[PDB]
Amino acid sequence: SDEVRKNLMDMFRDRQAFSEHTWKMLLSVCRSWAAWCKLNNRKWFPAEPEDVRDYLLYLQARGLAVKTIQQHLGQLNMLHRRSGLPRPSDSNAVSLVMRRIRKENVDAGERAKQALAFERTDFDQVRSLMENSDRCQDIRNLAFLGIAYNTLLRIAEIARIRVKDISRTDGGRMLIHIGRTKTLVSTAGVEKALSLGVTKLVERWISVSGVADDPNNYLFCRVRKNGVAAPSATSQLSTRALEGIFEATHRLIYGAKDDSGQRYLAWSGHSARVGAARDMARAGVSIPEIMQAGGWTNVNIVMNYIRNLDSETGAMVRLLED
Amino acid sequence: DEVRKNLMDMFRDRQAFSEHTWKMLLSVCRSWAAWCKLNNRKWFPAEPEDVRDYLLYLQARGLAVKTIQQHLGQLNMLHRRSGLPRPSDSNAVSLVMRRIRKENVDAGERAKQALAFERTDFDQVRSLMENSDRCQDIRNLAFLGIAYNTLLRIAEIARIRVKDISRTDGGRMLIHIGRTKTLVSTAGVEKALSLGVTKLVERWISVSGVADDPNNYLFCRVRKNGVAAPSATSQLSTRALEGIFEATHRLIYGAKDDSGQRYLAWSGHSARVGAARDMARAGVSIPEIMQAGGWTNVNIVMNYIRNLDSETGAMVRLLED
Amino acid sequence: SDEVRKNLMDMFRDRQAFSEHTWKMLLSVCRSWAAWCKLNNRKWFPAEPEDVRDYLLYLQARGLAVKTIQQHLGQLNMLHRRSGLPRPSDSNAVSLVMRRIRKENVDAGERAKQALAFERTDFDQVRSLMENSDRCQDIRNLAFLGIAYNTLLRIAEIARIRVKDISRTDGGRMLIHIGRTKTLVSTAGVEKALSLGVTKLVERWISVSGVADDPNNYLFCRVRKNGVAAPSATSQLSTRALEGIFEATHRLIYGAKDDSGQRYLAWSGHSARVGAARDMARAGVSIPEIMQAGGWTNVNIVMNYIRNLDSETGAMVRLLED
Amino acid sequence: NLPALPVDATSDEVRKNLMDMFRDRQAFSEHTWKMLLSVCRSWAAWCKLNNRKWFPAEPEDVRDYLLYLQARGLAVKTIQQHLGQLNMLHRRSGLPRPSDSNAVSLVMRRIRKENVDAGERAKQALAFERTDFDQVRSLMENSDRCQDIRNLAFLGIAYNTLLRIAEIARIRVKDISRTDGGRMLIHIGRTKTLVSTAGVEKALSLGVTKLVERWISVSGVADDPNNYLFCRVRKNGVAAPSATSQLSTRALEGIFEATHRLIYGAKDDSGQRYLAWSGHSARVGAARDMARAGVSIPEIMQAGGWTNVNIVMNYIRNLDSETGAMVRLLED
DNA sequence: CGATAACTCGTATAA
DNA sequence: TGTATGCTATACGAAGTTATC
DNA sequence: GGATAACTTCGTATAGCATACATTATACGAAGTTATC
DNA sequence: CGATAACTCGTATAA
DNA sequence: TGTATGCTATACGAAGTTATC
DNA sequence: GGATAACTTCGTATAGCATACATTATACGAAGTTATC
Ligand SMILES: [Mg+2]
Ligand SMILES: [Mg+2]
Ligand SMILES: [Mg+2]
Ligand SMILES: [Mg+2]
Ligand SMILES: [Mg+2]
Ligand SMILES: [Mg+2]
Ligand SMILES: [Mg+2]
Repeated sequence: SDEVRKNLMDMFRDRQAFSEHTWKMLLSVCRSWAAWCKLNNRKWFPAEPEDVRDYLLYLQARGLAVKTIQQHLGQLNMLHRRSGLPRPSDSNAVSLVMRRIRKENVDAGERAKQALAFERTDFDQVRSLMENSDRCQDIRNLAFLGIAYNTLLRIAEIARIRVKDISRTDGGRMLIHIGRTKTLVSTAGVEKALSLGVTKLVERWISVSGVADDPNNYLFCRVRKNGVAAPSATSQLSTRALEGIFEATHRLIYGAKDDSGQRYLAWSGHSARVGAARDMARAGVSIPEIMQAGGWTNVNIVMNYIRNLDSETGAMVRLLED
Repeated sequence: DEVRKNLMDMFRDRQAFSEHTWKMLLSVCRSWAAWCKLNNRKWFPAEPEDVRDYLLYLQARGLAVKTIQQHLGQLNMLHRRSGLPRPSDSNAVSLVMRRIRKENVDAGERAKQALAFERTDFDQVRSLMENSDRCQDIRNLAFLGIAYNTLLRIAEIARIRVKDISRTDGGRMLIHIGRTKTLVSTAGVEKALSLGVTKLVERWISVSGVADDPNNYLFCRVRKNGVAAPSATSQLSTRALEGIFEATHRLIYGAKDDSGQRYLAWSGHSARVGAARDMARAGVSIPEIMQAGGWTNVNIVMNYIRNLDSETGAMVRLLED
Repeated sequence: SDEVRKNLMDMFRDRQAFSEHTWKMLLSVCRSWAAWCKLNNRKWFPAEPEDVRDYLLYLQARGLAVKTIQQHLGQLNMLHRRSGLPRPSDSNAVSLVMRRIRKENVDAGERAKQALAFERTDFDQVRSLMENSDRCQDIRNLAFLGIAYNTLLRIAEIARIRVKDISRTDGGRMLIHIGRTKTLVSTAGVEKALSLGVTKLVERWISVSGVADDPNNYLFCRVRKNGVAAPSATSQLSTRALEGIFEATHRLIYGAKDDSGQRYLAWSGHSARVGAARDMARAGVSIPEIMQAGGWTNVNIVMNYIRNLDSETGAMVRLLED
Repeated sequence: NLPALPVDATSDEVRKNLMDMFRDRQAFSEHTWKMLLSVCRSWAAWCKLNNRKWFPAEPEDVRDYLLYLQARGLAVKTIQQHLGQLNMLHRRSGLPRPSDSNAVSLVMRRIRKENVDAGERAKQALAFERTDFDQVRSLMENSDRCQDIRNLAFLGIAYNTLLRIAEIARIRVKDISRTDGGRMLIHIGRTKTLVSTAGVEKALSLGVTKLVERWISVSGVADDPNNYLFCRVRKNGVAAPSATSQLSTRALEGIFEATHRLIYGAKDDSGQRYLAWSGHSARVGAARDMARAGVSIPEIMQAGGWTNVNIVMNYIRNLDSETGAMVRLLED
């Protein structure tokens, strides 16, 4: 069609309207839908309802996670709607098998995993264990954790903090100003305040590294084997790295992780996030207050992030034991 | 013509719904059809004008609002899954439905909920049944101890099975809740019996000896003698477990009226409702509660504790200062 | 047209799918529109932009309130859309004129009046002054006024309260149950609980009048010259009545409604709502707690119910004088 | 008024509609027409300079144009303003609007993102809090210059009532009444909305009254009740009452600028906005003072006329009373 | 009986 | 009274006015 | 005549909000209507 | 001059 | 990462069952 | 033999609760890169 090739053409020219992470996944599900589609002798676009339904099932057979099967059907979907042609999920065949796959796989004993938690308990420990270090590497990481725990920001949002983004409350606490996050991109921003405790842990790392040199510097940066922080203002620390700072401080206190190859065996990016999220509910904070700390818009999600207490647990058990 | 194809695919993957949905899908299609041949109307495809006369009918028969909607609901799905117009996209249907809802709620119809099986009740049922011996009066006190200690649905309480059970060095059981019923389980992946409730559950495990095979289901049938008949193929039915509540409630307040009101005696939910209500009384924050049960909206939990003294209101607090 | 005679029919057919006063007012408008339409030689249906406009213009001349003209324009649009036609407020002309008529009025001086407040301080007065009487109607009127300011319910709702609707908390506080209000209609409904002191003034009138001999008995009912009750289950006390009860009680203390033809010169239906709303505001109750105490689902209405403290006022004044 | 809805360009009924919108012009705010005209004017010149057709607008061009503004360095709220007016021009004349088409829509979304990442961020008024009133008051309360007396009256009334500046330049004497307590009370007719969410009267404190009464008896504005409360004052320190001409908003914004220039000195040399008090400084200030002294968000919002928490919060966001919950936990 | 306390209708305006 | 982005103010540098130094 | 305090007007850049939609309630003086007195 | 500390990319899966 | 509404699950009188009493 | 106790299985009437839609982000092992030891 003329129109379909213009709609598509329109999109690529403004591809940056979408998240780079969206492109990465569109191209991956695309080349993966193309491969199969070829080694089966089928047309890959516009996608025929029946052929996709098949594909989805091959993905079930491959033993892939539900949510991965989704994302695939999902990117095939955007690719179309954006082209202005009806989507695969617009046919009963795709629409249903998808639910089936979501049903079958659920009972086979499959649910969604979620990051190991990094709670206050753990903060106090790691803090007191590296509180007294004098090394740049440590001084930093003990500041990256306090922020992550206190502000509940995602790791990417943190890699982005620039020094000119920090200001102070009158009483002393710090204030980071966050602009773009996973679900809000505006000029009004939002101010996430650290505490007095963490404020000092950032402060120590600020001087000990020297980044307050150019306000346009990113607050966090590399520290090479020689122990010297190498500030910058064009390249930020990869998320892969902050992810690393987690794994490490757990391969510190508890060393070597399993040979299971299972996911979330040690701390990762979301840990502090789900961590504080727990400690709050447990401390009895209101629903709205938890929503602000997290940056969530509805009970629906806050509610998700809770899997809660276990050992003796809490709630009922604490109630039964008079 | 084409619809017949949609219909076959609609079936090819019948797996896409709960066995429990199909039941009502047929149960209603059955009823709709019955009404059609008796008044002279084609039951499929449905024509608004007709559906409307049918809906206004279920009102007369006295069926409650929330039901008329399940009828209408089901009808819709039947047409949508077939390239066809639902009946609710028609101007006449949606028009009467509003008529009916306002007419019924106005005529004084009301929605009810389970009778609450609070702690006060678990304590009074623990006594007279505590020092029993009968291989049943044991299984019953253990099932109840669980229903209140986990706000697990009666259906999940069936599927539980030995393997699933394990222990915490605290000395309290901890039922692994494998095979949830939602991809993202807002309820845990591990419920944990208290201290007493554990002990009470152990008793029934030895006596019944479901223990042997781990695939066996924790609870089971118990014949007129007083002996457990373990098994790992058939689970102790939903109906069964409901009755267990029905009994205990008959054993303390006699039997039901002559009337037909529902919730005249504890049923499956009784457990949760009580649990909820009590945590409220204590001081547990709504999120903790919402989580302990496994809830996601919040109205439903407020629905339960709406009549406590704490959740009275702000004007009250203002008048009593 | 042919269809339009159907749509209009279906409509009149299940006319019970709309409120009483919706239809009441719909006709009343077509009866003003049809009028002006005859005497001016203009078709009345389908209404032509210009015509509607000339009319909306007329009403502004006849001195009507913005809010009123808006009702006329509104009813006119329901009839057209509900019958399958484009709305007259769909034409660049009707809408711009409607927007103009407001702007001009507001910019002149017009503003929207609101019920005279019946604060917590008006309760206490009306109480020690009727608290001791033994009359059959002074006992009623004081419960109503109690349930009114205490529950915030709208009079039409109050009228509908049947005895089988009341239940009790263990603390012993009546707890009325409403199911149909201006904003929502369902089987779930909400449960307004009364204070202790006020649940008492009800436990009274229930007895003294004994409307409690048949459940399906409206908690509130007429009194007669002789001071005798008069229960029912097929006749609710008139809303027009409850509006009276307020005036009366206002007379009782402030004399006679001065003659100025103006509205809100003495207590009326909403006087309890605006009242309570304002007291809570002052007292310092939160937004989500006020919203709930009045059946509102959004900050922008609670806010709409306030035109706070006069004279020495509050806030800024209190703030500067301290 | 408009650019030049063409002899052959404005084709058909876009002429009908357009005529209509102009017939009922009083339907939009004066300040709205000002922008609409200003945007067409501005789009029109880029179209001449760049050789494009100015109306109806073609997407591919509106897009090239929005990417231009971005480059000129304009802000995102400014670019949406341009797109917005252009949209009305079209919709209010019958044609299908820009950003009703894939290209404009997408570009716009892209412009927004890019800009935020370059860390562009909104500024708000510099607060005129209560400790500023006090400092500014302990200084000009000893002056007898008639100007000063006027200004101090204004600053007082401004902080005390949280009224917009345009709203103040309309308060006319006949509007000032008295309270049994001896403190003025300003009725505020000619409000801003059918439903005046802020009130129908504002009461001045006892002290802010002493401050306004001394301007009233030195200017002589009482001579004619219809007179505006505030007015000019010339080279010679002499008042000049009127009932037809109100003081401009520009001038009130000037009283704020100068009152800041007085205490803190000449203004910094960059071109940044909000480097000295402006018309919103008091509303913003008062908002913070109320928060700091424990006042319910409803009570605050009504004091200002706000109706959307999202705003009065953007003022008191960096207060300590709002540091959040995770800070309360971490802090034993 | 007729005079009265105590209570359906249309238009205007707020929720 | 609840659900849908689009109108409507202020910011401020600079140029144009008008009565007093 | 000029120079100049103190404005008013302008025009473009940006912050701050406010209403259309689609019903559903109340306000209130006037008739109309029961059972008491 | 290696050896080593400390940091792109493709698929899978959560938010 | 959020939610109106479209699927899921319990309620329960009553009929079949299958081992004990 | 005949009468339960204790259950399964039904069908319809009602409560309860959670998803499709459209992006945007994190998990993590392997491979690559650059100062420094
Ligand atoms: Mg999907
Ligand atoms: Mg302007
Ligand atoms: Mg200051
Ligand atoms: Mg000045
Ligand atoms: Mg300053
Ligand atoms: Mg000058
Ligand atoms: Mg994949």
